Amino acid sequence: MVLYFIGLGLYDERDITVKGLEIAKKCDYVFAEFYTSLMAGTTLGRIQKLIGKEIRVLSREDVELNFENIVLPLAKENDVAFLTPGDPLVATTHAELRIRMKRAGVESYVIHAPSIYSAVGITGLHIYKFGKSATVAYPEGNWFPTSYYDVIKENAERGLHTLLFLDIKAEKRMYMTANEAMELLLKVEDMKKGGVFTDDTLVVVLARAGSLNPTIRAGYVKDLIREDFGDPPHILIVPGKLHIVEAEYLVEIAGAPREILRVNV
Amino acid sequence: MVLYFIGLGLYDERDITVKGLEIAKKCDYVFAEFYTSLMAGTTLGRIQKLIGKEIRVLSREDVELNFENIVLPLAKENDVAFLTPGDPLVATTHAELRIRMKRAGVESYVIHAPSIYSAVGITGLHIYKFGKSATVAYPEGNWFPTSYYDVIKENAERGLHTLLFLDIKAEKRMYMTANEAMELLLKVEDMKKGGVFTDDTLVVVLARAGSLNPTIRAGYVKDLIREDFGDPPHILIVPGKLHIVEAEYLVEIAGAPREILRVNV
Ligand SMILES: Nc1ncnc2c1ncn2[C@@H]1O[C@H](CSCC[C@H](N)C(=O)O)[C@@H](O)[C@H]1O
Ligand code: NA
Ligand SMILES: [Pt+2]
Ligand SMILES: [Pt+2]
Repeated sequence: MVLYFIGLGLYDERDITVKGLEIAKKCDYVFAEFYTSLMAGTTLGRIQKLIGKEIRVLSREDVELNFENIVLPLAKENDVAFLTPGDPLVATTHAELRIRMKRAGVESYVIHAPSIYSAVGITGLHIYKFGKSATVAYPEGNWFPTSYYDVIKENAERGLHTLLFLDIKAEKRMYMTANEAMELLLKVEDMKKGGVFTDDTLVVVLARAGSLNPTIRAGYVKDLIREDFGDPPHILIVPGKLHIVEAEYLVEIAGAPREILRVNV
Repeated sequence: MVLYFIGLGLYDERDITVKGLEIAKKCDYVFAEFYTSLMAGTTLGRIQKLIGKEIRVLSREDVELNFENIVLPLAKENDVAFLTPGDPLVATTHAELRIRMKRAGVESYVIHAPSIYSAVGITGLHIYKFGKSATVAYPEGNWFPTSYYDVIKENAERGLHTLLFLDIKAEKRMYMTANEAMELLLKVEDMKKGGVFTDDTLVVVLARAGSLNPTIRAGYVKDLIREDFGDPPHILIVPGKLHIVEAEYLVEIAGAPREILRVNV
Protein backbone atom coordinates (compact mmCIF):
# COMPACT_ATOMS: atom_id res chain seq x y z
CA MET A 1 0.00 0.00 0.00
CA VAL A 2 2.55 2.58 1.09
CA LEU A 3 6.17 3.64 0.58
CA TYR A 4 8.51 4.62 3.45
CA PHE A 5 11.36 7.10 2.91
CA ILE A 6 13.69 6.06 5.74
CA GLY A 7 16.95 7.84 6.48
CA LEU A 8 19.82 5.67 7.75
CA GLY A 9 21.89 8.44 9.34
CA LEU A 10 25.40 9.86 9.12
CA TYR A 11 28.01 7.16 9.77
CA ASP A 12 26.73 3.67 10.56
CA GLU A 13 23.64 1.47 10.81
CA ARG A 14 22.97 2.66 14.35
CA ASP A 15 22.41 6.21 13.10
CA ILE A 16 18.90 5.20 12.04
CA THR A 17 16.13 6.36 14.39
CA VAL A 18 14.28 3.83 16.56
CA LYS A 19 11.14 4.80 14.63
CA GLY A 20 12.87 4.04 11.35
CA LEU A 21 14.19 0.66 12.49
CA GLU A 22 10.88 -0.66 13.84
CA ILE A 23 9.09 0.35 10.65
CA ALA A 24 11.83 -1.02 8.39
CA LYS A 25 11.70 -4.38 10.20
CA LYS A 26 8.01 -4.70 9.35
CA CYS A 27 8.13 -3.76 5.67
CA ASP A 28 7.48 -6.47 3.10
CA TYR A 29 10.12 -5.13 0.72
CA VAL A 30 13.19 -3.02 1.37
CA PHE A 31 15.08 -1.02 -1.24
CA ALA A 32 18.03 1.31 -0.73
CA GLU A 33 20.47 3.60 -2.50
CA PHE A 34 24.03 4.40 -1.48
CA TYR A 35 25.13 6.86 -4.15
CA THR A 36 23.89 10.14 -2.62
CA SER A 37 26.38 9.86 0.24
CA LEU A 38 28.85 7.57 1.98
CA MET A 39 28.27 5.80 5.29
CA ALA A 40 31.92 5.06 6.11
CA GLY A 41 31.13 3.19 9.32
CA THR A 42 28.91 0.36 8.12
CA THR A 43 28.24 -2.17 5.35
CA LEU A 44 25.20 -3.44 3.49
CA GLY A 45 25.54 -6.65 5.48
CA ARG A 46 25.37 -4.88 8.83
CA ILE A 47 22.34 -2.83 7.80
CA GLN A 48 20.65 -6.02 6.59
CA LYS A 49 21.42 -7.76 9.88
CA LEU A 50 20.04 -4.86 11.92
CA ILE A 51 16.83 -4.71 9.88
CA GLY A 52 16.62 -8.48 9.43
CA LYS A 53 15.62 -8.11 5.79
CA GLU A 54 17.32 -8.57 2.44
CA ILE A 55 17.95 -5.16 0.89
CA ARG A 56 17.88 -4.53 -2.84
CA VAL A 57 20.35 -1.75 -3.63
CA LEU A 58 19.39 0.60 -6.45
CA SER A 59 21.74 2.58 -8.70
CA ARG A 60 21.15 6.22 -9.60
CA GLU A 61 19.75 5.17 -12.98
CA ASP A 62 17.37 2.65 -11.37
CA VAL A 63 16.01 5.41 -9.13
CA GLU A 64 15.90 8.39 -11.45
CA LEU A 65 14.64 6.53 -14.52
CA ASN A 66 13.02 3.34 -13.20
CA PHE A 67 11.89 3.92 -9.62
CA GLU A 68 8.16 3.61 -10.32
CA ASN A 69 8.80 0.66 -12.65
CA ILE A 70 10.64 -1.17 -9.87
CA VAL A 71 8.39 -0.20 -6.92
CA LEU A 72 4.86 0.18 -8.27
CA PRO A 73 4.46 -3.54 -8.94
CA LEU A 74 5.07 -3.96 -5.17
CA ALA A 75 3.96 -0.83 -3.29
CA LYS A 76 0.45 -1.59 -4.57
CA GLU A 77 0.29 -4.83 -2.60
CA ASN A 78 2.78 -4.46 0.24
CA ASP A 79 4.58 -2.01 2.53
CA VAL A 80 7.83 -0.83 0.95
CA ALA A 81 10.82 0.92 2.45
CA PHE A 82 13.43 2.99 0.60
CA LEU A 83 16.57 3.51 2.69
CA THR A 84 19.10 6.28 2.11
CA PRO A 85 22.16 7.68 3.87
CA GLY A 86 21.56 10.70 6.12
CA ASP A 87 18.11 12.23 5.68
CA PRO A 88 16.43 11.07 2.42
CA LEU A 89 15.28 14.54 1.29
CA VAL A 90 18.38 16.59 2.14
CA ALA A 91 20.69 17.48 -0.75
CA THR A 92 19.17 14.77 -2.95
CA THR A 93 16.37 14.86 -5.51
CA HIS A 94 14.33 12.21 -3.69
CA ALA A 95 11.61 14.73 -2.79
CA GLU A 96 10.62 14.72 -6.46
CA LEU A 97 10.24 10.95 -6.03
CA ARG A 98 7.32 11.45 -3.62
CA ILE A 99 5.60 13.41 -6.39
CA ARG A 100 5.99 10.52 -8.82
CA MET A 101 4.67 8.01 -6.33
CA LYS A 102 1.72 10.19 -5.38
CA ARG A 103 0.77 10.70 -9.03
CA ALA A 104 0.95 6.91 -9.37
CA GLY A 105 -1.50 6.58 -6.48
CA VAL A 106 1.01 5.48 -3.82
CA GLU A 107 1.07 7.40 -0.57
CA SER A 108 4.41 7.83 1.14
CA TYR A 109 5.79 8.57 4.60
CA VAL A 110 9.15 10.12 5.52
CA ILE A 111 11.22 9.02 8.51
CA HIS A 112 14.02 11.49 9.17
CA ALA A 113 17.54 10.67 10.38
CA PRO A 114 20.70 12.61 11.39
CA SER A 115 21.73 14.82 8.45
CA ILE A 116 25.07 16.47 7.64
CA TYR A 117 23.05 19.68 7.20
CA SER A 118 22.34 19.96 10.94
CA ALA A 119 25.43 18.02 12.04
CA VAL A 120 27.49 21.08 11.03
CA GLY A 121 26.48 22.36 14.46
CA ILE A 122 29.28 20.25 15.92
CA THR A 123 31.77 22.67 14.32
CA GLY A 124 30.67 25.35 16.77
CA LEU A 125 29.39 27.55 13.93
CA HIS A 126 25.92 29.05 14.50
CA ILE A 127 23.68 27.00 12.25
CA TYR A 128 21.39 30.00 11.71
CA LYS A 129 24.31 31.95 10.24
CA PHE A 130 24.74 29.59 7.30
CA GLY A 131 23.58 31.04 4.00
CA LYS A 132 22.97 29.41 0.64
CA SER A 133 24.69 26.04 0.27
CA ALA A 134 26.57 24.66 -2.73
CA THR A 135 28.26 21.55 -4.09
CA VAL A 136 31.88 21.36 -5.26
CA ALA A 137 31.66 19.14 -8.33
CA TYR A 138 34.49 17.16 -9.92
CA PRO A 139 35.45 18.75 -13.25
CA GLU A 140 34.57 16.45 -16.17
CA GLY A 141 36.53 16.67 -19.40
CA ASN A 142 36.63 20.33 -20.46
CA TRP A 143 33.67 21.14 -18.20
CA PHE A 144 34.96 22.85 -15.04
CA PRO A 145 32.04 23.83 -12.70
CA THR A 146 32.57 27.05 -10.71
CA SER A 147 29.19 28.32 -9.44
CA TYR A 148 29.98 27.24 -5.86
CA TYR A 149 32.58 30.03 -5.84
CA ASP A 150 29.91 32.68 -6.41
CA VAL A 151 27.80 31.20 -3.60
CA ILE A 152 30.69 31.63 -1.15
CA LYS A 153 31.16 35.19 -2.39
CA GLU A 154 27.48 36.10 -1.89
CA ASN A 155 27.29 34.62 1.62
CA ALA A 156 30.60 35.99 2.85
CA GLU A 157 29.57 39.50 1.77
CA ARG A 158 26.54 39.11 4.05
CA GLY A 159 28.64 37.74 6.89
CA LEU A 160 27.16 34.26 6.44
CA HIS A 161 28.80 30.82 6.43
CA THR A 162 28.86 28.57 3.37
CA LEU A 163 28.34 24.82 3.61
CA LEU A 164 29.98 23.03 0.69
CA PHE A 165 28.75 19.50 0.03
CA LEU A 166 31.55 17.56 -1.66
CA ASP A 167 31.20 15.50 -4.83
CA ILE A 168 30.82 11.73 -4.98
CA LYS A 169 31.04 9.12 -7.74
CA ALA A 170 29.77 6.05 -5.89
CA GLU A 171 30.20 3.73 -8.87
CA LYS A 172 33.86 4.75 -9.14
CA ARG A 173 34.20 4.85 -5.35
CA MET A 174 35.48 8.42 -5.61
CA TYR A 175 34.72 10.66 -2.63
CA MET A 176 35.98 14.22 -2.90
CA THR A 177 38.20 15.14 0.04
CA ALA A 178 38.29 18.59 1.62
CA ASN A 179 41.86 18.87 0.33
CA GLU A 180 40.64 18.37 -3.24
CA ALA A 181 37.83 20.90 -2.82
CA MET A 182 40.41 23.43 -1.59
CA GLU A 183 42.64 22.79 -4.61
CA LEU A 184 39.70 23.28 -6.97
CA LEU A 185 38.69 26.48 -5.17
CA LEU A 186 42.22 27.90 -5.35
CA LYS A 187 42.10 27.26 -9.10
CA VAL A 188 38.75 29.02 -9.51
CA GLU A 189 40.14 31.94 -7.50
CA ASP A 190 43.18 32.05 -9.77
CA MET A 191 40.74 32.39 -12.66
CA LYS A 192 38.16 34.80 -11.21
CA LYS A 193 40.49 36.67 -8.84
CA GLY A 194 37.66 37.87 -6.62
CA GLY A 195 39.64 37.49 -3.42
CA VAL A 196 37.02 34.99 -2.28
CA PHE A 197 39.18 31.94 -1.59
CA THR A 198 42.92 32.23 -1.01
CA ASP A 199 45.78 30.77 1.04
CA ASP A 200 44.75 33.02 3.93
CA THR A 201 41.08 32.07 3.94
CA LEU A 202 39.87 30.45 7.16
CA VAL A 203 38.07 27.18 6.47
CA VAL A 204 36.49 24.45 8.57
CA VAL A 205 36.58 20.75 7.80
CA LEU A 206 34.25 18.11 9.22
CA ALA A 207 35.09 14.52 8.39
CA ARG A 208 32.97 11.47 9.15
CA ALA A 209 30.30 13.24 11.20
CA GLY A 210 28.23 10.66 13.04
CA SER A 211 31.22 8.62 14.15
CA LEU A 212 32.17 9.01 17.80
CA ASN A 213 35.46 10.64 16.77
CA PRO A 214 34.84 12.86 13.74
CA THR A 215 37.68 15.04 12.49
CA ILE A 216 36.89 18.69 13.20
CA ARG A 217 39.54 21.14 12.01
CA ALA A 218 39.74 24.84 11.26
CA GLY A 219 42.52 27.04 9.95
CA TYR A 220 43.91 28.85 6.92
CA VAL A 221 43.89 27.13 3.54
CA LYS A 222 47.70 27.35 3.30
CA ASP A 223 48.01 25.18 6.42
CA LEU A 224 45.18 22.69 5.91
CA ILE A 225 45.23 22.10 2.16
CA ARG A 226 47.67 19.21 2.59
CA GLU A 227 46.59 18.07 6.06
CA ASP A 228 45.20 14.56 6.43
CA PHE A 229 41.61 14.65 7.71
CA GLY A 230 41.12 10.88 7.64
CA ASP A 231 38.77 8.85 5.41
CA PRO A 232 35.74 10.38 3.67
CA PRO A 233 33.09 11.61 3.69
CA HIS A 234 34.24 15.20 4.14
CA ILE A 235 32.36 18.48 4.14
CA LEU A 236 34.04 21.87 3.67
CA ILE A 237 32.85 25.13 5.21
CA VAL A 238 33.88 28.71 4.42
CA PRO A 239 32.84 30.73 7.50
CA GLY A 240 31.81 34.36 7.34
CA LYS A 241 32.56 36.97 9.97
CA LEU A 242 32.83 34.92 13.14
CA HIS A 243 31.07 35.42 16.44
CA ILE A 244 33.46 35.37 19.39
CA VAL A 245 31.88 32.18 20.72
CA GLU A 246 32.22 30.58 17.31
CA ALA A 247 35.91 31.46 17.32
CA GLU A 248 36.25 30.10 20.88
CA TYR A 249 34.82 26.74 19.84
CA LEU A 250 37.01 26.51 16.74
CA VAL A 251 40.10 27.30 18.82
CA GLU A 252 39.33 25.08 21.84
CA ILE A 253 37.71 22.18 19.97
CA ALA A 254 38.87 22.35 16.34
CA GLY A 255 42.44 23.44 17.03
CA ALA A 256 42.13 26.69 15.08
CA PRO A 257 44.88 29.36 15.32
CA ARG A 258 44.18 31.44 18.45
CA GLU A 259 44.40 34.61 16.34
CA ILE A 260 40.91 34.20 14.87
CA LEU A 261 39.54 35.29 18.27
CA ARG A 262 40.18 38.83 17.14
CA VAL A 263 37.09 38.82 14.95
CA ASN A 264 37.72 42.55 14.77
CA VAL A 265 40.76 42.21 12.51
CA MET B 1 33.44 11.92 33.48
CA VAL B 2 33.06 11.46 29.77
CA LEU B 3 30.04 13.43 28.59
CA TYR B 4 27.75 12.17 25.81
CA PHE B 5 25.47 14.77 24.13
CA ILE B 6 22.57 12.69 22.79
CA GLY B 7 19.86 14.10 20.56
CA LEU B 8 16.25 13.03 21.12
CA GLY B 9 15.07 13.90 17.61
CA LEU B 10 11.97 15.66 16.32
CA TYR B 11 8.67 14.61 17.84
CA ASP B 12 8.37 11.57 20.12
CA GLU B 13 10.35 9.00 22.11
CA ARG B 14 11.17 6.94 19.00
CA ASP B 15 13.03 9.79 17.30
CA ILE B 16 16.22 9.09 19.22
CA THR B 17 18.70 7.03 17.19
CA VAL B 18 19.55 3.40 17.90
CA LYS B 19 23.06 4.65 18.70
CA GLY B 20 21.80 7.25 21.16
CA LEU B 21 19.48 4.82 22.93
CA GLU B 22 22.17 2.17 23.40
CA ILE B 23 24.77 4.68 24.58
CA ALA B 24 22.25 6.31 26.93
CA LYS B 25 21.57 2.88 28.44
CA LYS B 26 25.28 2.26 29.04
CA CYS B 27 25.75 5.59 30.83
CA ASP B 28 25.63 5.51 34.62
CA TYR B 29 23.81 8.84 34.81
CA VAL B 30 21.36 10.38 32.38
CA PHE B 31 20.43 14.05 32.42
CA ALA B 32 18.18 15.98 30.04
CA GLU B 33 16.93 19.49 29.30
CA PHE B 34 13.66 20.60 27.73
CA TYR B 35 14.06 24.37 27.91
CA THR B 36 15.54 24.90 24.44
CA SER B 37 12.56 22.98 23.11
CA LEU B 38 9.92 20.41 24.03
CA MET B 39 9.21 16.95 22.58
CA ALA B 40 5.55 17.64 21.80
CA GLY B 41 4.70 14.12 20.61
CA THR B 42 5.65 12.32 23.81
CA THR B 43 6.18 12.76 27.57
CA LEU B 44 9.08 12.52 30.03
CA GLY B 45 7.52 9.32 31.34
CA ARG B 46 7.46 7.77 27.88
CA ILE B 47 11.04 8.76 27.10
CA GLN B 48 12.09 7.47 30.53
CA LYS B 49 10.33 4.15 29.93
CA LEU B 50 12.02 3.68 26.54
CA ILE B 51 15.52 4.54 27.78
CA GLY B 52 14.98 2.39 30.85
CA LYS B 53 16.97 4.82 32.99
CA GLU B 54 16.06 7.49 35.53
CA ILE B 55 16.10 10.84 33.73
CA ARG B 56 17.22 13.83 35.76
CA VAL B 57 15.80 16.98 34.17
CA LEU B 58 17.87 20.15 34.32
CA SER B 59 16.56 23.72 34.01
CA ARG B 60 18.22 26.44 31.94
CA GLU B 61 19.85 27.71 35.12
CA ASP B 62 21.07 24.26 36.19
CA VAL B 63 22.88 23.95 32.87
CA GLU B 64 24.17 27.47 32.19
CA LEU B 65 25.13 28.29 35.79
CA ASN B 66 25.64 25.04 37.73
CA PHE B 67 26.32 22.22 35.27
CA GLU B 68 29.82 21.68 36.68
CA ASN B 69 28.44 21.38 40.22
CA ILE B 70 25.54 19.10 39.38
CA VAL B 71 26.65 16.67 36.69
CA LEU B 72 30.38 16.48 37.44
CA PRO B 73 30.69 15.90 41.22
CA LEU B 74 27.85 13.42 40.80
CA ALA B 75 29.51 11.47 38.01
CA LYS B 76 33.04 11.46 39.36
CA GLU B 77 34.31 8.32 37.67
CA ASN B 78 31.45 7.49 35.26
CA ASP B 79 30.01 8.09 31.80
CA VAL B 80 27.17 10.67 31.66
CA ALA B 81 24.43 11.18 29.08
CA PHE B 82 22.89 14.59 28.43
CA LEU B 83 19.69 14.28 26.39
CA THR B 84 18.55 17.23 24.26
CA PRO B 85 15.64 17.67 21.84
CA GLY B 86 16.65 17.63 18.19
CA ASP B 87 20.33 17.44 17.24
CA PRO B 88 22.85 18.35 19.99
CA LEU B 89 24.90 21.50 19.42
CA VAL B 90 22.35 23.03 17.08
CA ALA B 91 21.43 25.34 19.98
CA THR B 92 24.15 27.80 21.03
CA THR B 93 23.96 26.92 24.73
CA HIS B 94 25.10 23.36 23.98
CA ALA B 95 28.22 24.47 22.10
CA GLU B 96 29.15 26.82 24.94
CA LEU B 97 28.58 23.94 27.36
CA ARG B 98 31.03 21.78 25.40
CA ILE B 99 33.67 24.52 25.46
CA ARG B 100 33.24 24.90 29.25
CA MET B 101 33.60 21.16 29.83
CA LYS B 102 36.71 20.97 27.65
CA ARG B 103 38.32 23.76 29.67
CA ALA B 104 37.48 21.78 32.79
CA GLY B 105 39.32 18.82 31.27
CA VAL B 106 36.14 16.90 30.49
CA GLU B 107 35.92 15.18 27.12
CA SER B 108 32.58 14.89 25.36
CA TYR B 109 31.13 13.09 22.36
CA VAL B 110 28.06 13.87 20.26
CA ILE B 111 25.37 11.44 19.10
CA HIS B 112 23.35 13.22 16.44
CA ALA B 113 19.60 13.08 15.83
CA PRO B 114 17.18 14.66 13.33
CA SER B 115 16.87 18.43 13.57
CA ILE B 116 14.19 20.76 12.22
CA TYR B 117 16.96 22.33 10.09
CA SER B 118 17.16 19.18 7.95
CA ALA B 119 13.59 17.99 8.52
CA VAL B 120 12.19 21.02 6.65
CA GLY B 121 13.31 19.11 3.60
CA ILE B 122 9.90 17.44 3.85
CA THR B 123 8.34 20.68 2.57
CA GLY B 124 9.87 19.93 -0.82
CA LEU B 125 11.92 23.13 -0.67
CA HIS B 126 15.51 22.39 -1.73
CA ILE B 127 17.83 22.52 1.26
CA TYR B 128 20.58 24.33 -0.66
CA LYS B 129 18.22 27.25 -1.26
CA PHE B 130 17.68 28.07 2.41
CA GLY B 131 19.53 31.18 3.49
CA LYS B 132 20.03 32.83 6.86
CA SER B 133 17.53 31.61 9.48
CA ALA B 134 15.86 33.66 12.22
CA THR B 135 13.41 33.58 15.13
CA VAL B 136 10.16 35.54 15.41
CA ALA B 137 9.95 36.92 18.95
CA TYR B 138 6.97 38.60 20.63
CA PRO B 139 7.15 42.36 21.12
CA GLU B 140 7.11 43.20 24.84
CA GLY B 141 7.44 46.23 27.06
CA ASN B 142 9.03 48.98 24.99
CA TRP B 143 10.78 46.41 22.83
CA PHE B 144 9.59 45.52 19.33
CA PRO B 145 12.22 43.32 17.58
CA THR B 146 12.02 43.30 13.77
CA SER B 147 15.33 41.81 12.57
CA TYR B 148 13.66 38.59 11.42
CA TYR B 149 11.86 40.73 8.83
CA ASP B 150 15.17 41.97 7.42
CA VAL B 151 16.45 38.38 7.22
CA ILE B 152 13.47 37.47 5.05
CA LYS B 153 14.12 40.46 2.78
CA GLU B 154 17.83 39.77 2.33
CA ASN B 155 17.18 36.08 1.58
CA ALA B 156 14.20 36.46 -0.77
CA GLU B 157 16.10 39.23 -2.55
CA ARG B 158 18.63 36.55 -3.50
CA GLY B 159 16.05 33.88 -4.30
CA LEU B 160 16.62 32.10 -0.99
CA HIS B 161 14.10 30.55 1.43
CA THR B 162 13.83 31.75 5.02
CA LEU B 163 13.37 29.28 7.87
CA LEU B 164 11.59 30.99 10.77
CA PHE B 165 11.44 29.59 14.30
CA LEU B 166 8.53 30.83 16.37
CA ASP B 167 8.75 32.14 19.94
CA ILE B 168 8.57 29.51 22.67
CA LYS B 169 8.24 29.75 26.45
CA ALA B 170 9.40 26.22 27.30
CA GLU B 171 9.10 26.54 31.08
CA LYS B 172 5.54 27.85 30.73
CA ARG B 173 4.80 25.67 27.69
CA MET B 174 3.54 28.60 25.62
CA TYR B 175 4.00 28.71 21.85
CA MET B 176 3.61 31.34 19.17
CA THR B 177 1.44 30.00 16.37
CA ALA B 178 2.18 30.49 12.68
CA ASN B 179 -0.98 32.63 12.65
CA GLU B 180 0.41 34.93 15.32
CA ALA B 181 3.73 34.98 13.47
CA MET B 182 1.93 36.06 10.30
CA GLU B 183 0.04 38.83 12.13
CA LEU B 184 3.33 40.08 13.61
CA LEU B 185 5.01 40.04 10.20
CA LEU B 186 2.17 42.01 8.60
CA LYS B 187 2.40 44.46 11.49
CA VAL B 188 6.13 44.80 10.77
CA GLU B 189 5.45 45.22 7.03
CA ASP B 190 3.09 48.10 7.82
CA MET B 191 5.88 49.72 9.82
CA LYS B 192 8.69 49.15 7.31
CA LYS B 193 6.82 49.17 3.99
CA GLY B 194 9.48 46.94 2.46
CA GLY B 195 7.01 44.90 0.44
CA VAL B 196 8.53 41.85 2.11
CA PHE B 197 5.54 40.20 3.81
CA THR B 198 1.96 40.92 2.69
CA ASP B 199 -1.36 39.14 2.17
CA ASP B 200 0.00 38.02 -1.21
CA THR B 201 3.20 36.48 0.14
CA LEU B 202 3.54 32.74 -0.31
CA VAL B 203 4.34 30.92 2.92
CA VAL B 204 4.71 27.35 4.14
CA VAL B 205 3.74 26.06 7.56
CA LEU B 206 5.17 22.88 9.07
CA ALA B 207 3.89 21.24 12.25
CA ARG B 208 4.64 17.94 13.96
CA ALA B 209 7.67 17.20 11.78
CA GLY B 210 8.97 13.78 12.79
CA SER B 211 5.45 12.49 13.22
CA LEU B 212 4.20 10.06 10.59
CA ASN B 213 1.37 12.53 9.91
CA PRO B 214 2.96 16.00 9.89
CA THR B 215 0.96 19.05 8.86
CA ILE B 216 2.45 20.61 5.72
CA ARG B 217 0.58 23.59 4.31
CA ALA B 218 1.50 26.09 1.61
CA GLY B 219 -0.44 29.13 0.44
CA TYR B 220 -0.86 32.88 0.48
CA VAL B 221 -1.01 34.77 3.77
CA LYS B 222 -4.51 36.13 3.12
CA ASP B 223 -5.71 32.52 2.96
CA LEU B 224 -3.51 30.93 5.63
CA ILE B 225 -3.50 33.59 8.36
CA ARG B 226 -6.68 32.22 9.96
CA GLU B 227 -6.25 28.55 9.11
CA ASP B 228 -6.04 25.97 11.89
CA PHE B 229 -2.62 24.34 11.75
CA GLY B 230 -3.21 22.34 14.90
CA ASP B 231 -1.20 22.21 18.10
CA PRO B 232 2.13 24.04 18.24
CA PRO B 233 5.02 24.09 17.80
CA HIS B 234 4.72 25.44 14.27
CA ILE B 235 7.53 26.43 11.90
CA LEU B 236 7.04 29.22 9.35
CA ILE B 237 8.97 29.40 6.08
CA VAL B 238 8.93 32.23 3.56
CA PRO B 239 10.34 30.77 0.35
CA GLY B 240 12.00 32.72 -2.42
CA LYS B 241 11.38 32.28 -6.09
CA LEU B 242 10.39 28.65 -6.49
CA HIS B 243 11.95 25.95 -8.61
CA ILE B 244 9.20 24.43 -10.74
CA VAL B 245 9.85 21.14 -8.95
CA GLU B 246 9.49 22.81 -5.57
CA ALA B 247 6.21 24.38 -6.68
CA GLU B 248 4.83 21.06 -7.97
CA TYR B 249 5.72 19.42 -4.66
CA LEU B 250 3.90 22.14 -2.70
CA VAL B 251 0.81 21.83 -4.89
CA GLU B 252 0.67 18.04 -4.81
CA ILE B 253 1.87 17.42 -1.24
CA ALA B 254 1.20 20.56 0.80
CA GLY B 255 -2.04 21.42 -1.00
CA ALA B 256 -0.77 24.76 -2.32
CA PRO B 257 -2.95 26.70 -4.81
CA ARG B 258 -2.24 25.80 -8.46
CA GLU B 259 -1.70 29.54 -8.81
CA ILE B 260 1.83 29.33 -7.36
CA LEU B 261 2.90 27.45 -10.51
CA ARG B 262 2.72 30.69 -12.46
CA VAL B 263 3.00 33.39 -9.79
CA ASN B 264 5.91 32.14 -7.71
CA VAL B 265 8.13 30.34 -10.24
N1 LIG C 1 28.92 11.88 7.76
C1 LIG C 1 29.38 12.86 6.98
N2 LIG C 1 30.51 13.51 7.30
C2 LIG C 1 30.99 14.47 6.53
N3 LIG C 1 30.37 14.83 5.42
C3 LIG C 1 29.24 14.23 5.04
C4 LIG C 1 28.70 13.21 5.82
N4 LIG C 1 27.58 12.80 5.23
C5 LIG C 1 27.42 13.52 4.12
N5 LIG C 1 28.42 14.40 4.01
C6 LIG C 1 28.58 15.41 2.94
O1 LIG C 1 27.36 15.47 2.18
C7 LIG C 1 27.61 14.92 0.87
C8 LIG C 1 26.43 14.09 0.36
S1 LIG C 1 24.92 15.08 0.05
C9 LIG C 1 23.68 14.04 0.91
C10 LIG C 1 23.50 14.42 2.38
C11 LIG C 1 22.59 13.44 3.12
N6 LIG C 1 21.28 13.37 2.45
C12 LIG C 1 22.39 13.90 4.56
O2 LIG C 1 21.28 14.26 4.95
O3 LIG C 1 23.34 13.93 5.34
C13 LIG C 1 28.86 14.05 1.04
O4 LIG C 1 29.52 13.95 -0.23
C14 LIG C 1 29.67 14.97 1.95
O5 LIG C 1 30.17 16.10 1.23
NA1 NA D 1 20.33 26.92 7.01
PT1 LIG E 1 15.96 18.82 -6.35
PT1 LIG F 1 15.86 22.58 17.11
